[PDB]
Amino acid sequence: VVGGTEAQRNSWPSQISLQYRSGSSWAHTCGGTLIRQNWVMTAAHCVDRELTFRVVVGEHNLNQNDGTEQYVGVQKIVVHPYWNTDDVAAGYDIALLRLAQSVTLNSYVQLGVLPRAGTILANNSPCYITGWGLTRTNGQLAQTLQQAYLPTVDYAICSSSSYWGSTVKNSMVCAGGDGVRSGCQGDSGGPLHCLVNGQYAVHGVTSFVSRLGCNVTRKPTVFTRVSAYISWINNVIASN
Ligand SMILES: [Ca+2]
Ligand SMILES: [Cl-]
Repeated sequence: VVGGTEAQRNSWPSQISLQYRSGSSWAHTCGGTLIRQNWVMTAAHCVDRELTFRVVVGEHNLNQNDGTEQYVGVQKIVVHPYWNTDDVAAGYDIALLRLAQSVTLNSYVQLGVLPRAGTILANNSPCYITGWGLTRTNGQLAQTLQQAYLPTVDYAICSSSSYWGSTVKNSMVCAGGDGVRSGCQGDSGGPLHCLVNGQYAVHGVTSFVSRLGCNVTRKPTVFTRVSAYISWINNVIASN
């Protein structure tokens, strides 16, 4: 997250860190949202590589013992069947991970609430992106979870020529684009949390930013629209 602030330890308890085995260590690569005690929602592009993955729930600082972490291996991966790694603009950037164990819930570990199917936020709806992604374009990952306030940009504006044009689809949510704050590499797969009727719900799965930079004016961060996949998610969990 570029232009973010440090999140309070218990603000976003559904946020997880998706990590891969690297030598004799683990490295964060993407975020995710805990949606069942044994299921995580992330971006399909985060699991394109055939690596060993684990999820960390109750994580706050990637480099220090928080005293709240639960480490769980990824036992099964179900990527959306229409995802194509060489066509992120087509959408479908979503995947579900079944965990080897069911995590224990507490104030640092809770399920993410999803929006009702088909819900579309009005332009300029207030949301926060959270993640440990780069804090500057071509920078480094954050040590502590960051949050940035990114208002939505509706489809009509987002798909206009000066914004994302034909790249953005109605199956995506755009947010931000002020040139100061945004998601960045390493935030992919994580949540876009938006307050609706007094409750936050996870409306987006971070998918992509501009090749010209994370924080670029009129290139809002683009997320997979969770509300376009409610039936898909329910169907995967029920058959797995
Ligand atoms: Ca930690
Ligand atoms: Cl949360």
